[PDB]
Amino acid sequence: ASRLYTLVLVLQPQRVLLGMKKRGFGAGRWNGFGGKVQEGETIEDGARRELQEESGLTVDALHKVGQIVFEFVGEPELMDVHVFCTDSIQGTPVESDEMRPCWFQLDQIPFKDMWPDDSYWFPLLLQKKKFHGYFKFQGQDTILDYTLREVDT
Ligand SMILES: Nc1nc(NC2CC2)cc(-c2cccc(Cl)c2Cl)n1
Repeated sequence: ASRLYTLVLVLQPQRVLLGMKKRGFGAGRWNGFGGKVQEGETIEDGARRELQEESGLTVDALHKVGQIVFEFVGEPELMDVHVFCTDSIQGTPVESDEMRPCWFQLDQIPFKDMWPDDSYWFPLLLQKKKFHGYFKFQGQDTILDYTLREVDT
């Protein structure tokens, strides 16, 4: 059993857009835009919806770059996160209060205040790779094990 999620990274050559989650699961961490995919909606439609809802941005196209499965030890349900990137945004970020948006220079990505897994997979988005990942967590802060299967693009 798994629950499906999306994550969208607005990635330009000089910078990336991240959001800080203000409350709920992952509050206090910079991340892409995303959330749970709903019954009856395709993964890409859910990615677009979450991007709109959280940042007020629409996009012409999304591109799939990766999938990551997360296991929390002791919990039966896996998280299955589909990761997309875009540089085709319409509008300018609108600050919700699920997320606080902020652009970051690519050599100033705030890894210490991101989910720990991002330190492993996020550089793959800069390194011309698509990937499938699996991370075993013990609580929220501790990676016990991970795997990454990567292909150069
Ligand atoms: N970068 C990153 N890393 C994550 N690490 C998993 C241990 C939590 C989870 C998420 C994420 C993605 C989409 C929706 C939601 Cl709720 C989340 Cl939490 N993002």
